Amino acid sequence: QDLALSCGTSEASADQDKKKWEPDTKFLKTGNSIHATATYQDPSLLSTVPYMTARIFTAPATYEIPIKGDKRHLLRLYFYPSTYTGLNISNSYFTVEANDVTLLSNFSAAITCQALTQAYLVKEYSLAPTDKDVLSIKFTPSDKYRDAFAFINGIEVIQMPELFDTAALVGFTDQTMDAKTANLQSMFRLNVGGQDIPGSQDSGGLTRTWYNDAPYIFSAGLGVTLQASNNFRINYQNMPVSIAPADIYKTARSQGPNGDINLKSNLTWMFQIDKNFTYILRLHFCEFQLSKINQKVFNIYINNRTAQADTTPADIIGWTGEKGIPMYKDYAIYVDAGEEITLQMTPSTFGQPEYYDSSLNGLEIFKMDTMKNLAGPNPEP
Amino acid sequence: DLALSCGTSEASADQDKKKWEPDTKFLKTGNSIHATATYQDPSLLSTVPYMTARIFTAPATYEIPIKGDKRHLLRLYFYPSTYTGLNISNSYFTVEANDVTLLSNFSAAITCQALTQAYLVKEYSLAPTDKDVLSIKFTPSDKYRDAFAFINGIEVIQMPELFDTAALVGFTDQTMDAKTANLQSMFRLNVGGQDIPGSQDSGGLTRTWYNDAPYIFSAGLGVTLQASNNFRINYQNMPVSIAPADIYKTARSQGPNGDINLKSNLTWMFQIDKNFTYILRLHFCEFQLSKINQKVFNIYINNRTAQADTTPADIIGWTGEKGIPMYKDYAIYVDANNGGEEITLQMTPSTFGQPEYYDSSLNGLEIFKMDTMKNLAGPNPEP
Ligand SMILES: *[C@@H]1O[C@H](CO)[C@@H](O[C@@H]2O[C@H](CO)[C@@H](O)[C@H](O)[C@H]2NC(C)=O)[C@H](O)[C@H]1NC(C)=O
Ligand SMILES: *[C@@H]1O[C@H](CO)[C@@H](O[C@@H]2O[C@H](CO)[C@@H](O)[C@H](O)[C@H]2NC(C)=O)[C@H](O)[C@H]1NC(C)=O
Ligand SMILES: *[C@@H]1O[C@H](CO)[C@@H](O)[C@H](O)[C@H]1NC(C)=O
Ligand SMILES: *[C@@H]1O[C@H](CO)[C@@H](O)[C@H](O)[C@H]1NC(C)=O
Ligand SMILES: *[C@@H]1O[C@H](CO)[C@@H](O)[C@H](O)[C@H]1NC(C)=O
Ligand SMILES: *[C@@H]1O[C@H](CO)[C@@H](O)[C@H](O)[C@H]1NC(C)=O
Ligand SMILES: *[C@@H]1O[C@H](CO)[C@@H](O)[C@H](O)[C@H]1NC(C)=O
Repeated sequence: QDLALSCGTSEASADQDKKKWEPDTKFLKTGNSIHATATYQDPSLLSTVPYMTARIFTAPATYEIPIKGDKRHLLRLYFYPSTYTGLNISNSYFTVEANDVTLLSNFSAAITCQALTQAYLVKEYSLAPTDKDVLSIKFTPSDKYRDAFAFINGIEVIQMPELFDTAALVGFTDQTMDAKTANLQSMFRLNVGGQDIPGSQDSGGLTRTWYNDAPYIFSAGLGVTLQASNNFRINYQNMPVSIAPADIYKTARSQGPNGDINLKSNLTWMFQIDKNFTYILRLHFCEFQLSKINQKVFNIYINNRTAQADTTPADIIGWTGEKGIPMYKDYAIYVDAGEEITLQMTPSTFGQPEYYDSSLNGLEIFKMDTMKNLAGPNPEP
Repeated sequence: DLALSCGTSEASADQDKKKWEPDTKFLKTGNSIHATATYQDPSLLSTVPYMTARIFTAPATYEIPIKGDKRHLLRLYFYPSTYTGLNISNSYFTVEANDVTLLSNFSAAITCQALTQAYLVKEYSLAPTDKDVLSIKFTPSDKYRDAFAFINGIEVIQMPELFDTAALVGFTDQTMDAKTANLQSMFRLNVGGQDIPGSQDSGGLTRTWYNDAPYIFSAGLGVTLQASNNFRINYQNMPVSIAPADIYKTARSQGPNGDINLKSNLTWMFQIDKNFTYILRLHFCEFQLSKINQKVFNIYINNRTAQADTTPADIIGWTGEKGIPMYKDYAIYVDANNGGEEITLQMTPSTFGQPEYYDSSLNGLEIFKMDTMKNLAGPNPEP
């Protein structure tokens, strides 16, 4: 049932990553709308597909997408804020609903793009099984602003495995958060210590993009990036390959070879998020240089609270049992009053490890829905 | 989509601008052997992927990340030549792909010798298995101690669900479902037209469509037809992945003499594997006539009825307009009392409804083997 719809097109198209797109026409169910073309092509666009073409809604409109009601789905909304049909994009405020889940509300693509110094947006969601064979995507211009309108450049609907289970609540002992039936928004997805991974190289056929993590490091010093040897094989064992592609686990960011400096600092990532949501941090690990337990043992903190410390710090081989075996660990945190998530790691002195270091291979951050809502406020410029 | 040239360590490209990459990072099992052939047959269209092979002396498995809900095209390339320190005629092995048996006791040397070709490409369409890994397992025969397995190239390509139902030959108004079937591509023909390389195939599937003349059994090659310059094939709602436009721009017909056409069947014959159900996909497009009841013809498969009597074939009658392409699927179980090892396709004009012409035509032809008990493996041919 997978779809890649470029809205506002009339023939097939393909982007710079060879992904094939088709017109959205046969899936638009209610309302009126016209095709529109952007008046300015930003040089930061990796492709004109699907960004340069849009469908404009000056009144509510609904898509109906056939899906398997028993399955989880990825939903991607592509937005390219430009001048369409002579309208000022600053008047665009609208709501997007996927069945009973609110994804966006008073959403301003123009404001959101300006705050991120970015010409385009991709909003990605993982929707729990609906038990309905139709996914209704409804666009509603705001009733609070006069001249408000909605727009969309591309829509992707991708069936995906149930890759979410439970997550350990940070700072609490033996408290878990269940995400098995949660609706999630992908906030960030990083190949830590490695290059961007395009969707064409993603596993599971999910065409996820994994970005390099360097822009999110806020500690002084970016550590030391590592790469597995030539033809090193990642031994997934019973972990589904859909969790993350092999190239995620073939690279990592570490603190470095000097244990004394490592003991005096935290490797620190920071991320801007929306307040009043619980977030899941999925940390991907794979040891490809060391071989034994108690060689590399490190503490991990999330928002200044403990996620592996004290007498149970992180040790990849301790968790996996053998070098080359990949793994992930899910942690949960409720964020209220700030609006950023900080991830920190530093060596542990517990148990006298051979080295004083820390490492991480990949990172994903998901927002969990609260009463069927994932929509946050627009950022400040 | 993946094109693995087995036994290589660097990326390569063939004669049709297809890029290939080494297979090593997808191989799960160790202690394989890689070898380069010591003789390059001049009939090879390219040294890629044929001239390099991987050899297995024990069961070996490739693990290829896939999307579980997708149907996939799977191609296996074999070049039974001389490799240093190996006897290729000793090779008998099994190939399975996610619980589907593709080959068993397979001898690439014997198969190549019977076909009088130096290389082999086996192509399969694998139904969704709802797993994110395609496990391709090569098992040397446990009947022969010195038997080993080998492979030169592997292709895995996502493909749409291009198969639905098929009309059962010889029975009226009875259908066969192939939506979830595993298929082997047996023949793929551009009827009346030139070879179409994979680079010119539709839907990114890089299928090759071959001219059909070698398979004509009837006395007389009929008359080939070609559409006018820039003739527009109007697919409408038929997916373009079904077949490229040039398939529908050529056809083979019986000819302009309706009196002679009524006295004979235009006949193709194909060698296949006994004890299997086969689907014949007949591709049609009328690019000369414009009205219903102008060309009306009977079609027979294995001397049995597939559109005859009061429901014969009429392209415009099916399509409604010239220039629109289409296909019809017919299914037949071939055993000892149904042709043995052969499929025969026959067409002749119909006398029902008094058509304006007495002719028949066909634009393309694909033959697929359906799996039985998750098995597609047949015996080796006879020298
Ligand atoms: C719709 O979104 C706009 C933009 O975020 C909101 O307007 C801003 O409100 C914040 C906080 O009240 C101010 O700091 C900004 O200066 C405002 N910007 C603009 C351009 O107005 C607005 O409140 C939202 N409307 C609703 C109904 O939620
Ligand atoms: C494996 O395949 C070989 C090759 O087809 C089989 O050997 C042939 O068997 C046929 C039928 O009896 C004979 O006519 C040929 O002379 C044989 N050729 C050779 C080279 O032996 C063999 O029987 C198959 N083995 C199994 C276990 O199925
Ligand atoms: C765009 O809309 C905003 C709405 O606040 C307005 O201030 C601005 O003048 C508009 N720009 C143009 C070019 O009309
Ligand atoms: C965030 O939570 C505070 C505390 O209850 C509440 O006052 C505020 O309205 C919330 N903001 C949003 C956007 O939900
Ligand atoms: C690491 O971060 C935690 C939480 O922010 C802090 O308590 C600790 O002192 C830091 N450790 C080092 C070595 O900076
Ligand atoms: C074909 O089917 C018949 C009938 O069951 C069986 O006896 C025979 O062994 C089969 N032959 C082959 C080559 O599969
Ligand atoms: C055409 O083929 C059918 C099926 O084999 C046969 O019954 C018929 O006699 C043939 N017609 C001619 C004219 O040979």
